[PDB]
Amino acid sequence: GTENLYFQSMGKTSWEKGSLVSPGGLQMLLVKEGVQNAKTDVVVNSVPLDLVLSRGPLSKSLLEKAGPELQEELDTVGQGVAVSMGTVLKTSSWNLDCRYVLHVVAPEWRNGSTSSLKIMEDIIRECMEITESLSLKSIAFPAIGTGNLGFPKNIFAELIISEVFKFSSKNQLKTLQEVHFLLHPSDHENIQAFSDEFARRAN
Ligand SMILES: Nc1ncnc2c1ncn2[C@@H]1O[C@H](COP(=O)(O)OP(=O)(O)OC[C@H]2O[C@H](O)[C@H](O)[C@@H]2O)[C@@H](O)[C@H]1O
Repeated sequence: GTENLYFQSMGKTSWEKGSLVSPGGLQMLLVKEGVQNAKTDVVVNSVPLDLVLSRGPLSKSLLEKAGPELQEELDTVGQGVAVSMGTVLKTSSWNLDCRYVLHVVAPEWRNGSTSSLKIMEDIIRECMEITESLSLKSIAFPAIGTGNLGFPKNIFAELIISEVFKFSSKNQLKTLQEVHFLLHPSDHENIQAFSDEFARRAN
């Protein structure tokens, strides 16, 4: 579709549809759209420890589109469990076009803490594992961590893309076929970072 970005080839004289396929067959797509318009089976949201969905711009976009039930169901899920760093909570999608939202408590950059890298990578891995376990086909990651949590966008781009490759190399997948990277149309920094990394991988 028209929301599928291209990336410029490293030689600069060509442009390629924003699509990369791992050797194992897992497809990654560069998509320019609001997370609120995602149509994958799963969409990933980053949330604080207290699970309030109206504090960050990403989550707030999801809340407004989905309706107040998203906050209500999230709070329901969180009641029985001790919510901590890295926890993933699943809800239904309400007025969103996806089937499930995976709400993740993502870490602060903390000046490039190695702890934060590891935690973010493991969140990303886990969300894909969950998606496969639910027998679902596709998952959309927006650029979680790159706003209030302060992950540099170039570093986040290579982090998530490398994790998707790694996950694909280590797993035989029965249903998970697509990972979409959802970039907000005005987030020119993320669009560049993700495009640059696709160019590198393709070369
Ligand atoms: N509607 C959208 N669609 C797609 N991407 C978006 C959208 N809106 C913003 N972005 C991009 O979404 C990315 C992330 O922006 P943030 O919402 O700050 O999430 P964080 O993971 O950094 O952490 C902040 C939250 O977590 C902490 O617990 C705080 O309490 C907050 O609740 C940015 O690159 C935006 O450009």
